[PDB]
Amino acid sequence: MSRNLLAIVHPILRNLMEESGETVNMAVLDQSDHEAIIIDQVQCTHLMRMSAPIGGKLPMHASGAGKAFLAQLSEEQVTKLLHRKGLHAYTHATLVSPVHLKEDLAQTRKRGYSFDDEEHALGLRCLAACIFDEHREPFAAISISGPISRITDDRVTEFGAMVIKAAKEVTLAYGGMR
Amino acid sequence: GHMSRNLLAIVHPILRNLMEESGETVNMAVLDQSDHEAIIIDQVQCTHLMRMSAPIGGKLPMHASGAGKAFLAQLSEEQVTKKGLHAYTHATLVSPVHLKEDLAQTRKRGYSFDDEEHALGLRCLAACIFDEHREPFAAISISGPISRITDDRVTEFGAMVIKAAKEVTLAYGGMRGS
Repeated sequence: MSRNLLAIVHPILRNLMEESGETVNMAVLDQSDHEAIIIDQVQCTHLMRMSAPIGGKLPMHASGAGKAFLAQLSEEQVTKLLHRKGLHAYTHATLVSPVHLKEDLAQTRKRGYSFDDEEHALGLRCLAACIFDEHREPFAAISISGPISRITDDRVTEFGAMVIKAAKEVTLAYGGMR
Repeated sequence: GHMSRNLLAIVHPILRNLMEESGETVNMAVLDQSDHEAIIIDQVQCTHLMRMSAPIGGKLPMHASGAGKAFLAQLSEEQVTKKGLHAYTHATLVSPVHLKEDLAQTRKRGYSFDDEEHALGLRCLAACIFDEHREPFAAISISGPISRITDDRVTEFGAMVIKAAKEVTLAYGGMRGS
């Protein structure tokens, strides 16, 4: 993430907010703890909504942005990170088993989006996809984050499609200007 | 009754203490006497990712919010009986029989209760604040997701907002015109 890049990304976020009806975030990876740090955001206008602050951190194993990044790493890499960092249980849905988490990451790669299903906070869902540089390194993720009351089970795939398309547009934007 | 920044400053700790105890966003709204609306004039947000975050200057509908119905409950049955009510949700009380019965109950329990009548997944509990002439001018509400404001919590939350509104009433009486 750059600055004239940040400037192109921003209207992509605004349009995604409008299209999804939910708050949208972009985050970069903390290489120390593998938390995702929120560096930009466009909130929706719903009274009830996701409103984490800029510079706020989303958990490695338990957020959309966290798991989107984690999904890009190898089996061993993730085995080592889990061995180090542990799997704090935020909620009763948090994936605190390595086999369960690893399965979820495999599925994340297969479908093109991560899905936080009240793993970070009760009532909270997020869908996220990474943004890639010329080395296929994930250098950013976009997430759509909102209440289970609106991000309903029948909408998850549709929401996943929307975040895929958004993350794609930024990857292409970076490709074009770099 | 008249709220100034100075008075908001004086009562702020009560709102902050209420956000802390309830873990939810606390709002203070005033009744516009000309246009019969409830206008948010202060707020202490909770730190949850997912929370209620209406803007300052935001309006909460009369028939369909905690603050609104807390104001309506202060009126005589004739005053309420005396034009089409918007349905925000399937739960919005648009039938005058139903509305009046809810206001009846509000007066008996000491607090209003918006149960997804304004927005799906949003609950609020509120009670009025009174000036030196015992006239209702403001209301304090606790507002948050049905995920956290669960059925086992509604009465307890009601009690918290009665006690808070009373403390605002007391503080106002002593600091009137500040």
